[PDB]
Amino acid sequence: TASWFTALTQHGKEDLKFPRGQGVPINTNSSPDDQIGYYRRATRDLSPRWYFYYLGTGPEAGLPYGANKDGIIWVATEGALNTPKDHIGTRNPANNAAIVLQLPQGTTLPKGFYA
Amino acid sequence: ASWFTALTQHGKEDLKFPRGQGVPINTNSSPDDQIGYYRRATRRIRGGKDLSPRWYFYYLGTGPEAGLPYGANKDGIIWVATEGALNTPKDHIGTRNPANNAAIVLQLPQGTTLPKGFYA
Amino acid sequence: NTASWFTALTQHGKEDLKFPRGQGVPINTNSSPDDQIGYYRRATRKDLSPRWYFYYLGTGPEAGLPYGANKDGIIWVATEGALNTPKDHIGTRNPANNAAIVLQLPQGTTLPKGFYA
Amino acid sequence: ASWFTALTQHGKEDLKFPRGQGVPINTNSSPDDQIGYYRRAPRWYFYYLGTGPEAGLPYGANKDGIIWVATEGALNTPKDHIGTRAIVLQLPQGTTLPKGFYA
Ligand SMILES: [Zn+2]
Ligand SMILES: [Zn+2]
Ligand SMILES: [Zn+2]
Ligand SMILES: [Zn+2]
Repeated sequence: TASWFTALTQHGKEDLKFPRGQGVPINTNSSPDDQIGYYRRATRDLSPRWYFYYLGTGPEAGLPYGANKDGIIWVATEGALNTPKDHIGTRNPANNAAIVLQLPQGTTLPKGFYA
Repeated sequence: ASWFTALTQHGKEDLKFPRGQGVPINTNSSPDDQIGYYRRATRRIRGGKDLSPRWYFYYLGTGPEAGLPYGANKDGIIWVATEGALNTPKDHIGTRNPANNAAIVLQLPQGTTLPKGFYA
Repeated sequence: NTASWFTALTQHGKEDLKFPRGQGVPINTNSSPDDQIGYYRRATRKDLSPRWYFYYLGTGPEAGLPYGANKDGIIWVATEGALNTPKDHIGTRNPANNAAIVLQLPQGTTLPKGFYA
Repeated sequence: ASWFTALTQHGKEDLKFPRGQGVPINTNSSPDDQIGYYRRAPRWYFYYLGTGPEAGLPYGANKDGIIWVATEGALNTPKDHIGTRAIVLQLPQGTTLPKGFYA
């Protein structure tokens, strides 16, 4: 599969993390109930790259929201529904290019993350 | 493909706009170009299920339904048009390169009456 | 058509394209003031809205026309301080190597009816 | 295979920048990434350090047709996460450009 958004690149030691309510990329064409998913760390070492996938999609579709697993953090905006977002799924690189991952301003990023 | 991202339908209500609303915002287009159709594309998850439909906007005379004139009744096709726009084919805008170029986020003027389950 | 560095100016109205002297050269920040001179060539493909493509002086389909030469479908533009020399170091665009640059005109450029930027 | 438009060379004075200046503006990039090189073909294409046709070249390598630029605070690391894809080559207001270069 492939993430619908671009990657947040890690530069320092601090892994990616977000306070509750923040972290979900901006996607004005999706419902408020969809604003829930996870970031997955992919290390090639190199600069770690965290790719966002909606709940129930991506390499960790079977995991419930909040399932503790290394390289997987969870985010959910106030008002989302704990349901698999099958109607979004993942992106196909041959069909769609990645969306520039943007976050609402006032979002707290760790040292070494920029958006 | 469409120049704009799809309006996904999260409810039972199909997409519809009052006259004068519904045309996406595109700064690289003239007022004579603010007219076109939305086309519904429905898919199935086949999870042991009809997924939420997505509506793609295409300009008049472009896209899959490039031959349909304005106002043409057809299932899965609705028509939007800003006042002052011209009822002519618009090949100078045409369609988009999906995986080659980029998709434009479908925006609408503040105050556009969106049905339930549509967001922008 | 397409062989130009810039996107087209589409004529949505009846009036042909024209500019007052000193206007009409597309914004190209990485180019000398001596380069700000060239012409627009109308391309027509029921008829569709005509599309006007910009080519620098001494380039494009009319690379042999001197500046100011009268020819239907060719209007001339030039910014204050441009040299009347062929811009051979700029040339045309190869769509296989470079994409077109969105045509932008300075704020306050006088445009005829049916021309937008 | 660059990201920014090339700085066209008008004349024969090759492209060069003082220390701290020369890196094109990229709002989609971190301050640690503001380092790279320009490759000549004439046009000068910018490539972030470790990407493009001269990826394996270390910063400061003295090869013909390659100049090095870097912003204050940048890290001498390969910027592979940026890679190679246009974007108008935009420099901060006040960048000392040689004769025959315009931005
Ligand atoms: Zn949705
Ligand atoms: Zn138009
Ligand atoms: Zn020049
Ligand atoms: Zn970076």
